[PDB]
Amino acid sequence: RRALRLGVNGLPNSLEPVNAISNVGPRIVNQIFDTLIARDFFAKGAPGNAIDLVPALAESWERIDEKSVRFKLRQKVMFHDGVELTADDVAYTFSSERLWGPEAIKKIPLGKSYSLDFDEPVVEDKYTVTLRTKTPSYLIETFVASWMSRIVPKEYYKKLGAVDFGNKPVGTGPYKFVEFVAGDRVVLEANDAYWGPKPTASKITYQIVAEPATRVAGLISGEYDIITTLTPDDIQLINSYPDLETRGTLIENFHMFTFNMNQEVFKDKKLRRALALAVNRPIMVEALWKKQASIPAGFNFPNYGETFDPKRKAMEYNVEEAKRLVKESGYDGTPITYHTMGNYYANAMPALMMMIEMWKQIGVNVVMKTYAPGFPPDNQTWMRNWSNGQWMTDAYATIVPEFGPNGQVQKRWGWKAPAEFNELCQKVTVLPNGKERFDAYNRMRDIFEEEAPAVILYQPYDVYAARKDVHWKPVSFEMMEFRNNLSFG
Ligand SMILES: O=P(O)(O[C@@H]1[C@@H](O)[C@@H](O)CO[C@H]1O)O[C@@H]1[C@@H](CO)O[C@@](CO)(O[C@H]2O[C@H](CO)[C@H](O)[C@@H](O)[C@H]2O)[C@H]1O
Repeated sequence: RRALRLGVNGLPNSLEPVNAISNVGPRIVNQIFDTLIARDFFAKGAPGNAIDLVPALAESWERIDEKSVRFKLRQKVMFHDGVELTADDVAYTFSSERLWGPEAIKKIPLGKSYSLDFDEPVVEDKYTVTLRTKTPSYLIETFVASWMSRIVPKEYYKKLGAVDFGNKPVGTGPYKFVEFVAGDRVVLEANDAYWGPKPTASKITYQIVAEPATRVAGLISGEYDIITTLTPDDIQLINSYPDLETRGTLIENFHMFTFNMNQEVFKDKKLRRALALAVNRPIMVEALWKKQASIPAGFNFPNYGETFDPKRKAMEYNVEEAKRLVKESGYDGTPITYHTMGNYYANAMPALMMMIEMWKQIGVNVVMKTYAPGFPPDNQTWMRNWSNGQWMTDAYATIVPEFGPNGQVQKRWGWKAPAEFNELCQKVTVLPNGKERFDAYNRMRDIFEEEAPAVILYQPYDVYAARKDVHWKPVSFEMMEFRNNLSFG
């Protein structure tokens, strides 16, 4: 079998499933682990954007009450170390001790915030586990299909510990772990004891090539089979090669810039909203994205389904109001730092370059500050770029896990969110779908735009480039799927 060589924008600091949640982690962890329920992006001939939930580690599942889902596990499934997967492994993945409990903050810092109001799971037998919540939650199934729900082995994980497990992971996935050289590569080999769609590559190498130019030149050479995180400006050149092509898709993610509200200059919404109101997103989509990116109407995405508002007005663009807000704010004229990790996010640097000029024309002076892969101290950062993968078929993620009263934007970044925002966050968690929940999400979307804790830029069009003899198609998520989606020749 052929060894797959990948040229990537970055690598996660840990291969622990939850700690790996990023634009760079899922493409690796999806090969090491499996979930109970899997999303089949290619269901009913869809171009890698289907929302259909299929059985994976769980052969079948059933909803008992408004707060619990039972899982009937697939039998004789093995972890890479040779240990058999049981209800105890699933119970440990969703346990207080490891994920959502107070003691889990040392293992997985974002576990509690990204999790549902979980209760300790119920093991019924070797292949039967009930996942439950303390309060009603109709979000169990979507969470179970997410990047939060990759099954870890209890015994091996407990022996090693979260930090050590992240450097030497063991899962049930189609690709076992081989080696991890920080700031260099991640090597995975074919797991031929795999239960499902069998591995087609003998090995997979995730090689970091931080500079997109070096990455393209690498594919042309040809050092790599598939390269990630390109810009639609790379389409013309790559496609002009007979053996090469680009493969792109709009991903269920949004690029953004956020503030450190612990800093005196960003304590008031005045300057934050002024920066948001000066952002001309349509020219950014023309200049940098060549029409390929999508501008959402606020914290609203179609993957929310019943909680998506298609009648929602576009985010306000008002240069004159922005000027007024800068003047009303306490902003003196002191340069404000904007932190970026080169081009970890596609078009990160050209986007900031454009925005610095937009902000200059409103009275704000913004300065670029770059940081090497792996982040500066919180107190040393003012403005910074970020992204949020909308990991649920509901509006809960990411407005609640990231911007909620138990989330990192308020607790770590110091956003003094209005009481009304936090109250609605509690309702949407517990309530079923209806007018109350729909309007609750809409008022939160209105509060988010008024407060400006973060400024949504656009939905990036993910651009990959591969060798034509490598048959792989992208999915509408910040991950790569190779299950029934990888062949050579
Ligand atoms: O990749 P991100 O956009 O990940 C998002 C998540 O933060 C979450 O909001 C849900 O959607 C995802 O898209 O952002 C990175 C974030 C993730 O940990 O932290 C940053 C900050 O610099 O990157 C660090 O973590 C990475 C993972 O270990 C990364 O490999 C590393 O280079 C770090 O800098 C951010 O880019």
